[PDB]
Amino acid sequence: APVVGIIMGSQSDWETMRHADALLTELEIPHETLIVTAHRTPDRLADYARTAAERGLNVIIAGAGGAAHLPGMCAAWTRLPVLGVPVESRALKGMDSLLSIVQMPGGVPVGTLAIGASGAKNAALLAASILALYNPALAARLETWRALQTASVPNSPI
Amino acid sequence: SAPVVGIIMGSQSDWETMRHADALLTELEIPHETLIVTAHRTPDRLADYARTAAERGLNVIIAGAGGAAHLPGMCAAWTRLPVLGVPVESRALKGMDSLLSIVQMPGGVPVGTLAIGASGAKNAALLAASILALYNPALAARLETWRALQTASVPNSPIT
Amino acid sequence: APVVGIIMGSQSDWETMRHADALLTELEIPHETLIVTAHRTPDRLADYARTAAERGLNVIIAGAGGAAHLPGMCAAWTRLPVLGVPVESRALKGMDSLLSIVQMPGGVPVGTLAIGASGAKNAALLAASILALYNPALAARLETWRALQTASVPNSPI
Amino acid sequence: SAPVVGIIMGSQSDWETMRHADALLTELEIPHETLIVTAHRTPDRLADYARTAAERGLNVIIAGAGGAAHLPGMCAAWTRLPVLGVPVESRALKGMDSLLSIVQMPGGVPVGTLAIGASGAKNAALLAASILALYNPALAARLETWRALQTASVPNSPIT
Amino acid sequence: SAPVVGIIMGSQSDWETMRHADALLTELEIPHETLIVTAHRTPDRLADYARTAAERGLNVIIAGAGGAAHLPGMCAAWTRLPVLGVPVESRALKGMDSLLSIVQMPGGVPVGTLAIGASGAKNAALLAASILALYNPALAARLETWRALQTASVPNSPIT
Amino acid sequence: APVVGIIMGSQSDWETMRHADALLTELEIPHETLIVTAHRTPDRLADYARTAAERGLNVIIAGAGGAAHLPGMCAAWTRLPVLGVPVESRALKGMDSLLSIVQMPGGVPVGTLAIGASGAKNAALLAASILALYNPALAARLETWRALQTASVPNSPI
Amino acid sequence: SAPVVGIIMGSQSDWETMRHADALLTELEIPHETLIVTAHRTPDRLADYARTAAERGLNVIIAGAGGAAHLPGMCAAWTRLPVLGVPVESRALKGMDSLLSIVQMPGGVPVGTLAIGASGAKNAALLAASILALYNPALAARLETWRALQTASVPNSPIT
Amino acid sequence: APVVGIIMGSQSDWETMRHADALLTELEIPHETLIVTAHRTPDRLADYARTAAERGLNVIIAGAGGAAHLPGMCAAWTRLPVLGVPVESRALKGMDSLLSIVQMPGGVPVGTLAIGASGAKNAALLAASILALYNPALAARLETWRALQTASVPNSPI
Repeated sequence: APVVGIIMGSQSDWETMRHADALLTELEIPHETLIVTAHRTPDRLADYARTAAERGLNVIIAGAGGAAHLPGMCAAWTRLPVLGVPVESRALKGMDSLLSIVQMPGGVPVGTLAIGASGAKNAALLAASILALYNPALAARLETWRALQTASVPNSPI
Repeated sequence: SAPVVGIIMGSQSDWETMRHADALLTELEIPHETLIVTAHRTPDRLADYARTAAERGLNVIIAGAGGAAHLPGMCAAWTRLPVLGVPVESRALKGMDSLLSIVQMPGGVPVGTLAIGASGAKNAALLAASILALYNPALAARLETWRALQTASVPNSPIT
Repeated sequence: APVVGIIMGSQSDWETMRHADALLTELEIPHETLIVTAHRTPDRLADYARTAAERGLNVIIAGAGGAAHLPGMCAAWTRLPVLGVPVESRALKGMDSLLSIVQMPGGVPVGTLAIGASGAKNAALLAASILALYNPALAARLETWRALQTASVPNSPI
Repeated sequence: SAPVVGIIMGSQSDWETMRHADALLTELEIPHETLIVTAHRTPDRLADYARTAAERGLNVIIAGAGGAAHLPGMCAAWTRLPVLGVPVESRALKGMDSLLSIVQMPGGVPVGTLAIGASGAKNAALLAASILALYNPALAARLETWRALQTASVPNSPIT
Repeated sequence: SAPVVGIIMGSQSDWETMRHADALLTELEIPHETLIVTAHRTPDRLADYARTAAERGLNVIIAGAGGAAHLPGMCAAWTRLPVLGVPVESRALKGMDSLLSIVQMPGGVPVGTLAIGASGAKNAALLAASILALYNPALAARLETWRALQTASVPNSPIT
Repeated sequence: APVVGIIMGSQSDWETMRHADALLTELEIPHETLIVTAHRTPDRLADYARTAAERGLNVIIAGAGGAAHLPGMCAAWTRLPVLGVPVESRALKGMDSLLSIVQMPGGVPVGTLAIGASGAKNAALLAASILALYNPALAARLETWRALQTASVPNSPI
Repeated sequence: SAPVVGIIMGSQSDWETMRHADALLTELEIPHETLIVTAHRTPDRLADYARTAAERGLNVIIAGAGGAAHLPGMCAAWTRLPVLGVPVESRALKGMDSLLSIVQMPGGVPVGTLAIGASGAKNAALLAASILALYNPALAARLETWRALQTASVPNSPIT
Repeated sequence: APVVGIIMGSQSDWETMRHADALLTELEIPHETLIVTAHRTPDRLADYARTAAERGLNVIIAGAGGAAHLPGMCAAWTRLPVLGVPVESRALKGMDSLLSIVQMPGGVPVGTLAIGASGAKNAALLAASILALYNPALAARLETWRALQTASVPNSPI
């Protein structure tokens, strides 16, 4: 049963959000990966977010670009931690994505990651760090992952 | 006297801006309602408001919000009515976050966006009036008079 | 007889504004699609805007980029609703387009849509939503269009 | 004493900025007129002003506006005279909307743009003077004297 | 009563912002510590704090900084715990430098970033609470009550 | 003898400044086109600007990108009108170019045109409009040029 | 007591910022001169100052300017000495024009750029001190002591 | 023995930082070129910076992109002058790089150069100008380098 949900507004976002999916798979974290759009399927979004906790989800990772409302509206309907990935937009390079996700008024948080692929990977890692607080086997796998990241850095450029 | 325009905003702090929309609709004698609806703290209230707007007889919705401003966009997701968005000026980013959060809607769900701040609130009311005037001759006459007086009221030179 | 006018400053804008044209055609809304430039044909613009209402136009959709003055000057000469599409510019990616269209001082409104193709499509949809207020057959077609948009969203990425 | 420069602005609020252009033309003894012309509220007034400027004997137009600042650009569309644009500082976006709305003219219709705010108004007057000085020897002499005094007036060190 | 959240900031000037995180953790009865740790002036203090956080029993770190804001990112480099970052508003660039310095972490080392300023500090505390509530039923109940009261406290219309 | 000088900091700027050169040629305005860099040939710049008037130049058009100082420093050394063209830079797309040219403190003006090719063309046109004030034959050719620009705009997109 | 650092600025208004560089050099007992040199109003003064700096015994130049800030860059064009640039905060664009005008030097002519405003002025002095300390042991000792006291002066927690 | 250290966070930065390496080689300045990342090898960074002076380094040139912390954290651990090169990032074109490097609060300086290749070249030149203060042979070679830069500028575009 999934403990993280990865959701995104459209197929075009998958180029970005696949990096989150891959990282959860590497760390062997059960998850579901779905399309949910705030603007085109608002009722789907409401149902998804409001039932997330009772379905056993622990963390939601949401990616969107442009006027990016998916993470914020997800957080409006759930008490679960919601992590937001600004997807790079064509004209404004994800600056619109970033501001529309991170600038949540007080009371309804979205933990926001970097624009683009880096943010998708880091949303998965941040989700893993949250789950590791109460899953010792995963905490060990995450320690190994971070140790390998550090150890594998070369000493000089090629 | 049933409302044909709804003015909605996320907070009392938004009223400082949205009051200009309210005043202009009153000036033009357009029946309206003015409410607080917040996308993030009352999302079910927003869904209900937007999805029943047409059946309640609303023709246009004017929505104002600042920061990560999601109220206009989520309103438009739930209604076929035209939704006009007013970016409310934010403290740190001067409404640039408000503007981009509102205007940059992906294709399929429009929000007609006006200027940051009081100017945008006034123009949202005027744009709503222009829409209503298409099928209300008396209002069309009031609006043309309003625009004509605006033009006639412009002085020819500045006061030193 | 056209009830929406789509106008743009140059042939290069057509790559963007064709999305508005296509959407009005899909919804079977009679329209005209023309080149009118604020800076190179200002008298053409004045004549077009000031006679729009008496020609039977209900809404004008205007696209321009850079120092984008076409929507604002159109609105100066007509009481019809004017919708503005910021066309993506080469250097500043339509940020100049966006600010020069949306930041109208109070008294003369332009309802502004997103930079680029999305904005062109949405200007046509917003025009349709305006016309639907007093055209029941169109209102039904627009409802169908929005219902299909919502219903056709897949549940997961490929 | 017929004007050779026209200073135009959209509103009385612009005068706080454009007064610096007016003062500098007066200092240099350049005959000018100072008027309010708004692109959006008096578009026919603007068309008439711009299209008759050359025949009225104007040589240069200095135009100031803020926000979606269209006055300089639309002026240039209707005249062959050089048009200089002053971006007036706006409240929310600090004149960045003013600047981009003025300077980013597509090829074919120029506006020579100066700095945001009072500095730009002063420099628009000085640039106009530089243009006129090309075919007015007395003014050329006054302008060179003005620039020379500017340079000579710079102190060698700051006051603590 | 041992702390499970650490709130850290680079300077006393940051406290004006970070106090909102501290207040909210107290409201929700979450044991925490509040400290000054600066990335640039006490880098060894930061390394020691971050690398011992987990063994000291901390579950979440909330870090605030402005300008070239490196404290959250360098904290995350030294710990496996979730690190939440609060961009503190800077004088010249209004926290845009703070925001980009914090949120734009390269892949491999996450910082969950909140809004510029007081809103972000409040939300960092709430996000930390949401994380802790996953494995603390009493806190989960307090947090749901908190969110429910927030929603219920929203008025239906503005005060004119 | 040249009455307009077109100067630029490097060969890479020519892709942009060639549009100014072409326009002056079309209008049959005698000009010179040169490389002068503020940062690498500062003494060349000082000599060029300070002798411009006595050499018979009427207007200088200066293009530069990045920290773009060429127009401003030219204006510091001459009483002639100086027109500045922000050249599009690789990273910041000429926003650095634009701000470093247009934001001249009061006392030393640079008339600034748009980023890129449009600005180069318009600097040449603005120079022509200045010269036309006291050259009737050129004024007529410029009127013809502007009339053709206006007249040649098509009525609809292809 | 001959100066080894020159602090230059375009205007008296810049002194509010550049005074912080002056104070720090004095604290560290580094002989210096503090002058007004403007790129646009005294370009020959600037050329002479920069091109004679090395022969006059200067080792480092600290230059501050705002807006279209050309003083640091043009200084570096005329000298082989290291030139450090301080972006002075501008009214409209908050020093973003100052920053980009200074830091974005094309390859071949460097300006080492510091933060917008007072922080940058202080750091320009400290960076100059770091450069001089490479070949002055007494100053190297004073600078290490200065940095050590900075670190030791950081409190462990904020004052509520 | 190296007197300048060039460090960067990853292999992808080498495309940029190679310009610094080439310039130091041209001026015959002994240097070392290494990978050190603030976020993935923070202990490596601490050791590198804190021992730099005693190893005989005089200047450190550090390049990083995105949330770019490498130069600032290097400066935190050394009294040596640290020069920072903002590497161009994919989405925000190095504006994030630039602000996260240059906006150091008072007390810990980083001398910042332009975004990208230009900044890498100039960091090497600025390092050379620092070293030239107390190395006469290098000072002469740097004078020659700058003289050739100035002298080799063509008089007109091709």
